[PDB]
Amino acid sequence: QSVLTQPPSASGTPGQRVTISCSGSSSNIGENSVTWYQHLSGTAPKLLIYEDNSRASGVSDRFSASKSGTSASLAISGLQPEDETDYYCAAWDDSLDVAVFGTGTKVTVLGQPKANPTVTLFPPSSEELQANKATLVCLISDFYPGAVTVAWKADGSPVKAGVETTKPSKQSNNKYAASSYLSLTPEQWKSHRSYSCQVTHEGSTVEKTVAPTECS
Amino acid sequence: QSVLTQPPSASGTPGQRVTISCSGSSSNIGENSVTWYQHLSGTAPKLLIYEDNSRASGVSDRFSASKSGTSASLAISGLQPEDETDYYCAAWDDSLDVAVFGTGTKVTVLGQPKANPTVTLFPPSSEELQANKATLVCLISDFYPGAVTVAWKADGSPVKAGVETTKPSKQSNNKYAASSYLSLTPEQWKSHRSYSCQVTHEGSTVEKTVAPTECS
Repeated sequence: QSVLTQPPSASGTPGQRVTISCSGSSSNIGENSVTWYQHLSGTAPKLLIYEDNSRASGVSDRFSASKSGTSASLAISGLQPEDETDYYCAAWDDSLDVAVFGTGTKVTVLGQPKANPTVTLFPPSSEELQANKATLVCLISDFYPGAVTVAWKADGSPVKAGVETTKPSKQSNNKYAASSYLSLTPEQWKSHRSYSCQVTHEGSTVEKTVAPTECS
Repeated sequence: QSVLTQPPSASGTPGQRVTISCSGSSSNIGENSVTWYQHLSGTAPKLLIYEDNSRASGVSDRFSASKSGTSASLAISGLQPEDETDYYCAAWDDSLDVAVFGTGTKVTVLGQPKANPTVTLFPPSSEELQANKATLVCLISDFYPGAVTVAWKADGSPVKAGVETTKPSKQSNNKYAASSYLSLTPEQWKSHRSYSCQVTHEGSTVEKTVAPTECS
């Protein structure tokens, strides 16, 4: 669907001042009031910032928001461990006239050298194609902090549906690891010219492409 | 949070029928339309119904809604195991002059069936080897419950060194997915006859095998 864009991750060293930005449009962010939440897995969308600029209750003087055009930003001014959570922004869309959401940002209290993903994409193998099935995999490893955004395109038009993306987990090296896969029909696969995976990580945006090649 | 009053939980079993309630005031539910969202801990809410009764694109017929008077009801007919998430109502508020959000309701699918994992083993891509590098991926998807035990074997013995295994995460269908990889020299790769990935899901075990190359 069409959402409000936010980086996968934002972060810095303790005490440091970080800020999660969030971009929308003409019809939402820049016409309505951005609301900001703190989420984390285990029922808790705790509202943080209402009416753009205003702080909820039990809301640390540490947080404050803004709003330029079609953009808004939440800056946590004094990074504490208690901050590493998911942050979400939301605005009303008078065009769709439904509440439009941010894709979330994870703030990590950066305890180690930032590292970018090593994106390795794989096409379906033969004894899989031989089995009438074709699955692609975007191994994503050696990265920190542990939050990435993955998109898949099939001929340049991006595939939304069928993509499954693991949740990063600290490897043996302390660095993170994730995989995202797409399940196709051997026809569905040999019915495109190229298949690309696209991981974005704090600033870096790698991307791999693939295309069918074997006794076709 | 707390504003558009929803039952805090609802329980079912695959195939029942559940109805999430949604209670307002005249200035919101009474007067504007109700919108419903589905939330998957760590995703970003996806629109489920709009204009009180209409389905966003790609929403099952299992879902229907109604604005009773000042309250609205979302109903899951033939309840499924991927229906297990949080649900939210929303409405514009005439006086407050803002969008009011529901307190949330989380469904539970009482006893999902056991599902044994799909193992897909993958050999180094030509193009990963085209740069002297070989990684092996055992993808292990659509399994339930979530615990697995992966094991590598290079020529029937436990090539257990250079292997990272993800911690299982719950996908879009409330069925897990995990994936493990083996990283070896393009030599070390070709240095074997068979490389097998082994998965023990609940006393069961499927082992998949891969041999260095073939097919023109």
